[PDB]
Amino acid sequence: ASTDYWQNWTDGGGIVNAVNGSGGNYSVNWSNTGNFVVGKGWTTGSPFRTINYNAGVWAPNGNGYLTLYGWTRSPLIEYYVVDSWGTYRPTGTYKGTVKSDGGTYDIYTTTRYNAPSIDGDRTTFTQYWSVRQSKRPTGSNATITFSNHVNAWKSHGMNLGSNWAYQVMATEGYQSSGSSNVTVW
Repeated sequence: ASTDYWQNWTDGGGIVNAVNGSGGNYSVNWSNTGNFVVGKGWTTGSPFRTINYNAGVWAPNGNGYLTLYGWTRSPLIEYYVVDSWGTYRPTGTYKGTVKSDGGTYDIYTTTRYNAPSIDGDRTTFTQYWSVRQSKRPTGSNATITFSNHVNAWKSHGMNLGSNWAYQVMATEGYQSSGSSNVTVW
């Protein structure tokens, strides 16, 4: 089922070379970056979507995340289902775990302050995380049964907004270099 959204954002730091590839495919070559988020997915997220991806290349050189990534408004939430990462495993306030798609994920919340949102405002907002406890193998088809995360998050008072923004399978990087090549459907 096809993606209709191209997420390609950089804070401008270093070099973030994103290729909007065929269909749900994209790749990113980055170097000496600030923060950036690139991915393919859907203009409107769903708590029911089953995201399929195949990360043919997951090669962060330093800090990057291979993560479902999206936003809601009402409330404003930036959320993650992190399947793999580079040198740094992201965490926050531990809530519990959720088992989904043969992985165990820790559930975290963080808050961002003085931080740009989807909507451009430098503001405050909460992040919801599922972060796999160990890195998911990459290079084969993988599913993120997002509903599992949604249900688990709900159980920990992490309610998503009623207004769904985009929902992408993303490469996010912080202060790093690397390569990714990911296909999403």
